[PDB]
Amino acid sequence: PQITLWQRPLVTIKIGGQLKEALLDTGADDTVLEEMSLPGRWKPKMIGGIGGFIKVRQYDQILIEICGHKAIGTVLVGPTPVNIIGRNLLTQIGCTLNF
Amino acid sequence: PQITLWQRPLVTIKIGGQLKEALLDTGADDTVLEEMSLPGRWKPKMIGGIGGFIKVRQYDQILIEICGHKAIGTVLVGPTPVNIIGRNLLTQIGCTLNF
Ligand SMILES: CC(C)(C)NC(=O)[C@@H]1CN(Cc2cccnc2)CCN1C[C@@H](O)C[C@@H](Cc1ccccc1)C(=O)N[C@H]1c2ccccc2C[C@H]1O
Repeated sequence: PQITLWQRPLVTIKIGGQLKEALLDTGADDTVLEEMSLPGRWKPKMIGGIGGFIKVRQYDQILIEICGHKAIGTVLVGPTPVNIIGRNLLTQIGCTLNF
Repeated sequence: PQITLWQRPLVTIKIGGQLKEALLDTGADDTVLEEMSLPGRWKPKMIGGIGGFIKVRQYDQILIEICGHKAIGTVLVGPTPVNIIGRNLLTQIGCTLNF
């Protein structure tokens, strides 16, 4: 499919049964999801953005179904206002920027 | 061109007779360049991302060439680590996500 950028590119993702909405973010290196409990050992990582840095929990090798496509990757969890699907997961679904 | 997300999607922009790198960001509503001098008056604007909000200077009708494609729109100048090209300008150059 082809997603245009007039509005925010939000797609439905299935994170362990739960269907949430997420933003396809090309400027985001990592994927960051809202504060929730994921199975596994986590590592505190500090990531910075526009405002400043935030403290997140880094979970390795988690699977997320981004718009009907199974993708595996590292998922950071922390105080974010919107679920962000970064480059790490995006590449798995073979997403491209065309213009 | 068809850009893949294996690396940071950086392009060369020409703004004010000068070349500089910019990250093509689909998760960004606005185009935020780093602290630089621009002609014209500005207005106060407050945008927020991960880790809070910041104060940026909004300038309007700025000519900017993103990888050979001209675009004239609003540019925000603020304390950002990387020049960010947001949806506002991505739509002028006809940029789209595909997969
Ligand atoms: C991995 C992580 C998620 C931390 N990446 C980012 O946040 C990067 C950081 N770099 C910075 C960096 C930091 C350290 C090293 N290298 C680079 C600058 C670019 N952001 C990418 C943005 O796409 C993130 C989004 C998140 C968001 C979307 C909608 C609403 C709230 C938050 C973002 O910040 N978007 C906002 C946005 C962005 C610009 C202008 C206006 C707006 C409003 C909004 O669209």
